[PDB]
Amino acid sequence: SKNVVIYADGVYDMLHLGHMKQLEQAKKLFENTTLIVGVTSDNETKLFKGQVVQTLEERTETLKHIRWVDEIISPCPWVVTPEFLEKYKIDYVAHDDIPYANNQKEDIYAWLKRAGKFKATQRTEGVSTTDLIVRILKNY
Amino acid sequence: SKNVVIYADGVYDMLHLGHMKQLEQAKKLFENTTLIVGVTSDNETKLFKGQVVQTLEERTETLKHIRWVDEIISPCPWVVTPEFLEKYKIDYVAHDDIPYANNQKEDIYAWLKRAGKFKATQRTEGVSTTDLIVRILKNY
Ligand SMILES: C[N+](C)(C)CCOP(=O)([O-])OP(=O)(O)OC[C@H]1O[C@@H](n2ccc(N)nc2=O)[C@H](O)[C@@H]1O
Ligand SMILES: C[N+](C)(C)CCOP(=O)([O-])OP(=O)(O)OC[C@H]1O[C@@H](n2ccc(N)nc2=O)[C@H](O)[C@@H]1O
Repeated sequence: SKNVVIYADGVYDMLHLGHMKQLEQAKKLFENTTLIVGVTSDNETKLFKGQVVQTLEERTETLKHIRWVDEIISPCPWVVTPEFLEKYKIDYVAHDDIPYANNQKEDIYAWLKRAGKFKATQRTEGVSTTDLIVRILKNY
Repeated sequence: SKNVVIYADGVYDMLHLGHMKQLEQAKKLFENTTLIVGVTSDNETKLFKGQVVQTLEERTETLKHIRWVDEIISPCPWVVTPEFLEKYKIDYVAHDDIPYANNQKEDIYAWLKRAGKFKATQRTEGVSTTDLIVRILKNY
């Protein structure tokens, strides 16, 4: 079976079980794959989404320890472009199907879905690190 | 080159970059290895070391997402025994060389070092999750 290149981009801040299960999902979209993972720059993340906890260096080094990750682009661009897919020869982009707004686009993954190049992944809730301190705030 | 079986046991609570680098170290002790990772039971950990944050189920599922881990024993025994090595055909046990007391033994890894069956790993400090909330406690 031919090898399919999947691109999962994210902030991947303070990596937790939900991200791990997503990367596993992406990696496992086709029998034979290369999972490329893009990590967002500290500047852009703080500019578009909000406060990041770990630096690009820290978020990128952890991804290096995860079984499903084949290559990392660090830092990665914010909006996937068609020129970006040809450059890294990506066949599919993987992320959750919840639309992801920009400021000029409502979805940012829209064109990938219309082109067939979007493989939706699912989220794991309640397993975040912030959620675990909330759990620790049950011994006091 | 023959395959060497390495056994790294730990609590592995709230897995962080130090544990990842240790497991990478153990896995990479010999060109060809099987890394077995033992995870300590919730009861025993709370009984010998102290309060654990995540449950055995939670600590074990994360280890499943780490590139260097080949097999998991969950739960694992507290003190490595000679019968335990023959059972899982472990050639070497990996952990930091800091002696690890019991209540009746001063080191617990002592006999493995005297027998040559101990491969020391190094720690990574300052990268723990508790350390990262301390870092977050710099925006208020
Ligand atoms: C536009 N980008 C790509 C530059 C940034 C978008 O990336 P993000 O904002 O989705 O960042 P993120 O790190 O929260 O998500 C990374 C990946 O983990 C998945 N994720 C996140 C949290 C969670 N509980 N479960 C998951 O499966 C998200 O669906 C996403 O596919
Ligand atoms: C006697 N046991 C084996 C049952 C429990 C001993 O295991 P532990 O108490 O060392 O638990 P732990 O989870 O803190 O350590 C797991 C592994 O990660 C390594 N570790 C831990 C913290 C850190 N900053 N750097 C590391 O390299 C430790 O040396 C150990 O080799």
